[PDB]
Amino acid sequence: LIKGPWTKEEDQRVIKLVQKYGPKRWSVIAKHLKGRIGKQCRERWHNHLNPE
Ligand code: NA
Repeated sequence: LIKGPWTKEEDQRVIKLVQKYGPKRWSVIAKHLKGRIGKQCRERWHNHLNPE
């Protein structure tokens, strides 16, 4: 599956998964999110959820 814009639910899940696995292991994190691959989760984290 392929998803477009991120939902608030997805964002919250990414936050919880990063807490569990660390801001890495993106492939593992992505396995829990339907329609998302590792790089998408990585970019969402660095650009939107935890910006510098
Ligand atoms: Na996925």
